[PDB]
Amino acid sequence: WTGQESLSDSDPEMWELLQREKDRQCRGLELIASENFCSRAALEALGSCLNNKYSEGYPGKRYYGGAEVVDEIELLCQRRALEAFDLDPAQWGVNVQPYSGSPANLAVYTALLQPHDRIMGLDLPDGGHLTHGYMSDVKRISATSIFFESMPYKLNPKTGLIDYNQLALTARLFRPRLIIAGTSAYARLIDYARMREVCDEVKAHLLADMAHISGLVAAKVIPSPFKHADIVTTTTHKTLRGARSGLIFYRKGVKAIPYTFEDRINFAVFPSLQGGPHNHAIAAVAVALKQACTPMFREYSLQVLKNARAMADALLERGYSLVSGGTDNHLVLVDLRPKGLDGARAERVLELVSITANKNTCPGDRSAITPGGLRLGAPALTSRQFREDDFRRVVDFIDEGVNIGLEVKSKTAKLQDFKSFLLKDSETSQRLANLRQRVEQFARAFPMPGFDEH
Amino acid sequence: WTGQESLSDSDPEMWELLQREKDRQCRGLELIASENFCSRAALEALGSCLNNKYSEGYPGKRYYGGAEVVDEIELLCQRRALEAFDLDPAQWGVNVQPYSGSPANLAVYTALLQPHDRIMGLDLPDGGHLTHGYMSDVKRISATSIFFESMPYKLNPKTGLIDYNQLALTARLFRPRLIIAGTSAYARLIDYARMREVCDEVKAHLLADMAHISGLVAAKVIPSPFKHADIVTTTTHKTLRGARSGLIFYRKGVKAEIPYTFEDRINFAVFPSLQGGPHNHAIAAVAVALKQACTPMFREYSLQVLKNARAMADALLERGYSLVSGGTDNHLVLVDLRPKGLDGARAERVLELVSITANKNTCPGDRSAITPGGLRLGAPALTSRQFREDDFRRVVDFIDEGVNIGLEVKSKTAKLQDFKSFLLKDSETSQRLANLRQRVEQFARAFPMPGFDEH
Amino acid sequence: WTGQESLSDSDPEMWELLQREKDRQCRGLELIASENFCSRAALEALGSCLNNKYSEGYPGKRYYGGAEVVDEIELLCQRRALEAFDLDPAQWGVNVQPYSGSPANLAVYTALLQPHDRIMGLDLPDGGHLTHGYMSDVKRISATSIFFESMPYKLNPKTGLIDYNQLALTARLFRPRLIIAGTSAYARLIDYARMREVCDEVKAHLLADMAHISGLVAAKVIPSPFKHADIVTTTTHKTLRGARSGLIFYRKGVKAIPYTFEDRINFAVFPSLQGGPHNHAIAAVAVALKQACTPMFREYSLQVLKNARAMADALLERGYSLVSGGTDNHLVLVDLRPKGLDGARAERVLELVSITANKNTCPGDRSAITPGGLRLGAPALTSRQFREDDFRRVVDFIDEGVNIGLEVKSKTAKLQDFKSFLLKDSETSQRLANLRQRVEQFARAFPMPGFDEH
Amino acid sequence: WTGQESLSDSDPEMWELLQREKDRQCRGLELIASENFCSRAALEALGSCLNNKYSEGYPGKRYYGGAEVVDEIELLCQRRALEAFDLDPAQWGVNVQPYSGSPANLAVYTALLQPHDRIMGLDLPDGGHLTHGYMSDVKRISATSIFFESMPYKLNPKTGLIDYNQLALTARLFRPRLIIAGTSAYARLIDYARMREVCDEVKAHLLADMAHISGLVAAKVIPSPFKHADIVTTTTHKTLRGARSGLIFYRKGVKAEIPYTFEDRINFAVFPSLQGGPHNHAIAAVAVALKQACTPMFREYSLQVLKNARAMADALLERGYSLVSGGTDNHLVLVDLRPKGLDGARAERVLELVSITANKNTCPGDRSAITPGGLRLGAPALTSRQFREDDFRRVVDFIDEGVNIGLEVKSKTAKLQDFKSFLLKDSETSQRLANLRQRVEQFARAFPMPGFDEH
Ligand SMILES: [Cl-]
Ligand SMILES: [Cl-]
Ligand SMILES: [Cl-]
Ligand SMILES: [Cl-]
Repeated sequence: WTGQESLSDSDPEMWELLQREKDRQCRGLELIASENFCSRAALEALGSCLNNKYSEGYPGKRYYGGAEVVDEIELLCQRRALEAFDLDPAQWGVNVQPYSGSPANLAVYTALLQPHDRIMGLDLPDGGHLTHGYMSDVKRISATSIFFESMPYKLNPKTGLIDYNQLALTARLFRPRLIIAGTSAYARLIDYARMREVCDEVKAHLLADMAHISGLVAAKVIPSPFKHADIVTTTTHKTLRGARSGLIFYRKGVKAIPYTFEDRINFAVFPSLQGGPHNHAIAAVAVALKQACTPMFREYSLQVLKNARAMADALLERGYSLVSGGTDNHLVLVDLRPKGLDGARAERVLELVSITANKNTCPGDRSAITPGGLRLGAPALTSRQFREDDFRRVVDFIDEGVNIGLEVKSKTAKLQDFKSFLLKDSETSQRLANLRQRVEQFARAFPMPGFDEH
Repeated sequence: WTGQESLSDSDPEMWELLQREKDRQCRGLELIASENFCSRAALEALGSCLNNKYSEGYPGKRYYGGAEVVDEIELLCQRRALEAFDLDPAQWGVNVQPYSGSPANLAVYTALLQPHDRIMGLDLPDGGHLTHGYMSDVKRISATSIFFESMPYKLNPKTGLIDYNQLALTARLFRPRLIIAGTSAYARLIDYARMREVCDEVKAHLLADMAHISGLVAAKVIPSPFKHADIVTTTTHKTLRGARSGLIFYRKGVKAEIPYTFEDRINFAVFPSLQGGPHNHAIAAVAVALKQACTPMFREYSLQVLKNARAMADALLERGYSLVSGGTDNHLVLVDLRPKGLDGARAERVLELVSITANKNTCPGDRSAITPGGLRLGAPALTSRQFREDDFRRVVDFIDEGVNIGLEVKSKTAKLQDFKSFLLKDSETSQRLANLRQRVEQFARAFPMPGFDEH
Repeated sequence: WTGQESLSDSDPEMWELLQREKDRQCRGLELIASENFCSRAALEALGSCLNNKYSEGYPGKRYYGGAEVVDEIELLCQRRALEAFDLDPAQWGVNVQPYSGSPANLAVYTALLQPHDRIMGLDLPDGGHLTHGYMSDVKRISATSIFFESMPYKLNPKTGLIDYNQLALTARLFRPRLIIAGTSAYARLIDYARMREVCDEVKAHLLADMAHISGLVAAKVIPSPFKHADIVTTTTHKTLRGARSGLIFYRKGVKAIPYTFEDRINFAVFPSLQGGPHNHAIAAVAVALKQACTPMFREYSLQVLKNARAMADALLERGYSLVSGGTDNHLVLVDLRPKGLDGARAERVLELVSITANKNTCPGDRSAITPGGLRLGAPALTSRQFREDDFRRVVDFIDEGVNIGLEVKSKTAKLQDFKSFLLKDSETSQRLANLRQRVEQFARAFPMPGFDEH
Repeated sequence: WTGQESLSDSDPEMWELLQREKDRQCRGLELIASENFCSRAALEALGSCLNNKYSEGYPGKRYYGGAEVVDEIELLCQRRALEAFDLDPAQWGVNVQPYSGSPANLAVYTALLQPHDRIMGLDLPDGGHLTHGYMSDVKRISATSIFFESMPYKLNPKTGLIDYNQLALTARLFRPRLIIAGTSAYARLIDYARMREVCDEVKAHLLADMAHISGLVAAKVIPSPFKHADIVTTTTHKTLRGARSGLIFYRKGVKAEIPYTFEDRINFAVFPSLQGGPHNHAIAAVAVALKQACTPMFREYSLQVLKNARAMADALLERGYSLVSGGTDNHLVLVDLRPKGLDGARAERVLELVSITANKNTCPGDRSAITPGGLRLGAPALTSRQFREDDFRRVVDFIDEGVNIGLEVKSKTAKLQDFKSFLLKDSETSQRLANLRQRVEQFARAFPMPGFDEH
């Protein structure tokens, strides 16, 4: 044993599973708005010898020695992160050590707030994320609502947009210390200027969680939250198309009276919350951040917006309802209730024909078992060089699946009868098998980033 | 742009940096007890298309669809995790989603305890970890000391061992809800049975943090904490020689009928309470390493780790060095440099300049954290490069030369900053370091190195 | 020394001060809505040998022995408390050990809530009490907002009433565990039925803090909060006209599923929060509770309502504005801004002519230094057998003081110039001295409960 | 109805109950160390028109008006409070508004500490008070253990004294922000200087809860805790012989320039944080009692309290009784009945049936709280009735008879419930108790009694 044997030689069982997942990604239409396909260059840095280095601390302030190369990689990732978003190093710093997006948010809360301090974020069924302080009527679900006190702001159910007026009213009474401007399922742009006004009035910090839109912000195809936010967190996957990791952007310099974010943010990441950094992920992120500075990436992000708009119009022209009427970013929210179907049924039918989407709560749903919506995303297929006409062909495949689900629904009662009818009824299976073959044959023809077999 | 270009072609600046780190790992004597060299097979799974899949939830209970392959990989990693430690699936479950060791411990605290509940762990200067509840006299350092109430237990400075008597005394007064059995700088075995007795008396859960010794436990070369602990956390790197990730083991079944209620709370704390999407590429890399830990090869490796640590301990004693607790029973050695006339901060800097990486360590008794009087040395990393006993005796020879160079510089300098600058400024000293570095690097480059050839 | 010497013989310095305070109470017009004059019978029980008994625990469950007489007194106080409010002993219990009203509320929070649990109460400038969870924008002021998380509900600024709609909206988002229905400066009745609906929807307990109106509730001259509340707290002074102490009423029996308030409420009072009971206060309360069961007390409470209505109409007929337009209880809220004066100036002028009231925040005040209102109360002077015509004569004296303050205001700049002008200007002093003599000569003619000289 | 009717005329049921309690206090031997008999002068101020005045705030800084007389009374009570304990107004301030001793301690915690801050006090079975942070193994009892984090320190069972060594050991690990020096069942003096040394080392505030001994401190018959403590709380009843209320003393001025920041935080915690309107009738009654504590009469009383406690201690030792810590230095005596063959719960019930009120007390070593092995006896109450040494020797004679009656009943009964019923059922036993009660009540009625004549 030398430790230099290949995976295919030493673990055939695992190598086979890697190839099955690689084939599943190539043969299907990936429409989940949070997925993307990472480049081979970043994956090569992710599976590197940088996994073997413990570098607790920060560049120039390490606990162990022998960090001369790791220091340059982390400093390079910091520079490339500031360059990717056109930030002045005198006004902004960045922490590149968060393991993921959720650790990045919890580090910001730990740095700036005492336990049980108050935060406000968009409610989960309204498009927010779990780490924005989600708790039910019975249980504290997210740790952000356990160690801190959260109260959500909601959507205007008539416009499908954030109710900035009700947010301002409740913020005066709740007196939050930090407000989160960021979404996971929201097809419109956030009025960061209005969020800044609410934060300035109640004297709260403005955290921008741009995880879903970070790539579009880097390519300057949508307004940047850095103009108004005190803290900016993001994932490095999603629309940034990198390895799974997290980033924290914080203001530094003079506030009015200097800013005090830097020492607190860094101390919260380490030694408060995390252990040894994952230098292999940090390097893979630095690879992806460099790609985000090229004209290629701006062209890709522009195509993401165009492909999402094309998918929205193609759905409208076939008589589908869209939450908020349309889209201004990378995703679309489809209300299937006017068509007589729900998201739980559509998600299962589309999955059986190699089309991956996720059900989504719509403004008006009182049942979480069968949400009335569906969330569709452009960034993944756009990375396979999909164009507007390609996404209209995707809408054609989706409509076939929806129509099949409508006929299965009229022949079944509850959701369990619906799911089994798709597998048992040999007439529906043959119809699903034919649609799947046309989907997979169409999807396989496009290129795929990364390695060839895994 | 296809995303299929190589790193060397598309990002030469990063490709050069990866190669310099690979050269640094090959040419140096890595003696930090926390490190190991991961196999190429695990690294290939780490940098794969599994990075592209969101699979929030657990096998069979996923938020999104298209997780049929990911469900198999996570279930396979769970099966291999129980096999590697010889656990009965009817009595033990495992969660393979923690991002690292620190998230694994934090997930256990949030699962079992309310905010401000009481925790006891070994004090940090005594050999505990940050995530075991470290506070200073002026500030709460670890988040485990912010969201929860911690009180440390200490070593007996006479013997260098954990004072189990004083632990039982203070646990009766403090009444902790959870006691942590686990260390980062400790050369002896933990009396898990005595820890169990104390936990049973005060009705506390026993958490075993075996991150440093998990590889030795898998090879069954030291007693297993699974015989006494309620919860077992570990890193997947360190002595398990895998990719960086974490694991949580928990009992299930009948407790006394009276059942164990760990499974649902542990899994819920990881997701959706604390973490987001799992890192399936890391999970697969862990599954590869766990398979390797079941082979006879890994048992010979862990046995060699113990032999190499004992040989390094004996060779240090032959040269008039003193060891905390007088020796070692595991993978590391704690050296007390105070009788020799040097400190840990000075020796650490001298050894680093000759490509010998170690870390200074606090000794039982002192309190100066700027100039600790000790040094921590580990065997797992070099043993993975097929070092043997005679090779580690050779390593002590180089260390002995470095300590003597540091002793000469100490008598010519006053402060620590003057000591560090003298190693770079003095031309005679820099020449003695350069020749020692060349002999060290020539010695280290001859041994094999796991992973890829150039990155 | 035997310990049987009188106060006048052993401490002449203290006996003189007791007589000065007794004279000050007889010669002035006491209009503070929270004051009253306790009967001699209750004061005789208050200064009794019951001060000498430690009786930690509850009747039949004491820590020490020799509590046979104290057990009967506490049990008698419990019975008389239930009889004073017409409560079924099978549906209600009472704890008579709280030292005051504020300890009674904190005991309820400690019994029913974990630390940092959420409560809602009427905001302090809107008429609520400090113990209802008051915190400013800079500091947590009340301990109820330190150990627990409070968010206030407010008044509708246009009607001067509680905004029950905004309360229902914010309660759904804040998710409180306990809502407080009770006021310290509010001239209208509380819609306890609507409060019960809001509590039933968000699954919160309804606490009624009837300290100001407890006497009126016992005499059945206003609706009782016991029909809708889960917990009822009150002071024993104020309109109950007893010694200073507190009471906690709690539901017992079957809820739907038995109630679990009794064991938790009692345990919170002792041994959690308080030490040895004050048996001298408990007996003085039992004396006052017996008086509240007589037709005399119902006649007194009816006169309190009539005297407050008479003071309101007399103020209206002289061109004064009243918050919420009038009154339905024992107090009136006077808005002095339409008359060109504030509460800080009126309070000082009235105090100089032996008329005691307190300034009060009005709906619309942005300055707490000079509140625009004044709180006037009927229960104190009604205990001296004041009638409707007597209170109209009180309004005559107040109007003279207000008119004097208006002339001093036009001759001064800030509040400090106003206060000194009343003492320095020998023309204003002579005018204040003449009004004071007419006030004191009028007030001295009425009887006074309690002892004759102290 | 004028409100000027007497209690005997308007409420005969309550007037009869007051007279029965007055007769019970006159005819019994009150030996509960917590009690005293308040003078008539203080009781007259307690039941006065000061009950009618709302004066939220502090002198000069009141919410309402018409407080010119109330301001003088509160300021006079503050002046007399500093005079009674010989304090310099430049170095010490006092707050006279706490409703009782427990609110006084809670106000200090909320003033100086954040929620969940750490507190150390003497454990309840060891002689501490509930408000010092008492928890059980199953529940948080005191609110000081709910809003704050408490860990007890214990007695040395060998000597019955506070283990100052173990306190210093555990305080270094626990790191409390405040340490409480004060007891409810402790017969020896507290080494406040040693407590100060421990607080200085861990940077904690020293709170002296002198509620039981405040009268002895005012008369300067025992060392004063004001020489070492940062904050001093006390009840105004107990040995101060006043009405039931509380006091908070705090240092002011220069700490090391570095000033003391206690005054504004202490006053703010009392109002508006915790309490509402002050009880001015109680404040005036306290002011009367504080004036009495400055006279030579009160010094002779406190000296007689010490002599009477020593005489009761010597008389108990003459009759083969054992005392916790071997004696007493203050106002109370702790008797260990375990060598005598009885327990505290049985003796307490027998003594109560013959008009001798005491309370059972936990002894150092045992854990049965249902049947404690000890008894707490106090001298202040009977000393206020002009008892002398020979009178307390007579009191021990009655106690000795009761303990022997309880011993005979113990050999005829099995359980505690059978023991209690046998004292009422057995005709021979009830007759022996009735004759002992008549001799006790005849002895007690002959002594004077402070307060009013009939209520
Ligand atoms: Cl997402
Ligand atoms: Cl480590
Ligand atoms: Cl009030
Ligand atoms: Cl006591």
